[PDB]
Amino acid sequence: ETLNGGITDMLTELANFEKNVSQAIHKYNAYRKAASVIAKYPHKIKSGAEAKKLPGVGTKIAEKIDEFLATGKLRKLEKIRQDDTSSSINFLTRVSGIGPSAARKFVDEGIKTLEDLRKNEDKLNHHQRIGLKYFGDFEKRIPREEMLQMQDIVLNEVKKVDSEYIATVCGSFRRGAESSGDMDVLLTHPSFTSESTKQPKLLHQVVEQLQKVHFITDTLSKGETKFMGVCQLPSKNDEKEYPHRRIDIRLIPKDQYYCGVLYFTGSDIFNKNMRAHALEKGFTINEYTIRPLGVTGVAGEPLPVDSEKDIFDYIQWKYREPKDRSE
DNA sequence: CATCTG
DNA sequence: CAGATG
Ligand SMILES: [Mg+2]
Ligand code: NA
Ligand code: NA
Repeated sequence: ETLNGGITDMLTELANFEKNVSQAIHKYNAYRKAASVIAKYPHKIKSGAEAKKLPGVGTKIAEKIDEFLATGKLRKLEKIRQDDTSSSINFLTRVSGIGPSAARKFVDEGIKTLEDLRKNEDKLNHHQRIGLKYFGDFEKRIPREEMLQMQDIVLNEVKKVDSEYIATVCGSFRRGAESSGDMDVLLTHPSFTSESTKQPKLLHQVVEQLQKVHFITDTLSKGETKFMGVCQLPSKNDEKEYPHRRIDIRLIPKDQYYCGVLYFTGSDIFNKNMRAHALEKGFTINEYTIRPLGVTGVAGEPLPVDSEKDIFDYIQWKYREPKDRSE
């Protein structure tokens, strides 16, 4: 946790770089388990050879750890922290919609910058376009003080369109957090489920409304169950308008709301532990359901959940207010 | 995993 | 349809 920090970090840099610049998935994937194992490792890795000793730890990584341990640095690491090529790929990628893949093309075309992008607004696709347009706003965290207003907003519109809607804002916002990075609303309706054959309108009608009233500004992607967009709190009495914020809306069949809701609320850490315990308690958990774990090895059959309560109960656990779902 | 591009 | 993104 700090005993092998630098090690795990450099390894991180290293891995990262393989996947993103080079297309080195194998290698990349290599650095990964390695930093993972050295991570769990209990003592102070005083040397390469010592580390080698670990699974996932071969000759090259060892060699690396050595140089690093021997000197406060790594050449290759330093060669990579320079190379404008490597750097550009790390940056272009900050643009929502631009992945590595793309980040590569652009560079090999000479687009290595924000300006490069603007000038070449043509090569960019819609999502990337927006992405570009809101670069700044996209990076700005979301203070709960807005979050509350936002939520206040979605909730009132979802309601008006249908009394039967059930909206929920998950995420860290849901978990207490003072600021979040994007709004994520869970959504269901009684009239939509596991079996029930579809109802796209279920998702579209609302989406509409939100943009009706102008909360939704752009559309990144809008499928029949997942909508990815841009929103923004109405700038009051002109002087101070709000940043544009990322937001996603997802339709969920009423029969798996809470698991989805539970799940989305996180944290990851709250998850696993929740997951792991459920396993003990003779169960199974994932995004949509909870299943009584048979003995023959495994087994399914969606136990019935009417609230986050119904879940905990199942695994016979202490109901956790969203706040305390931290770890 | 769902959506989009081309 | 593969392949990319979030
Ligand atoms: Mg968040
Ligand atoms: Na990106
Ligand atoms: Na292939």
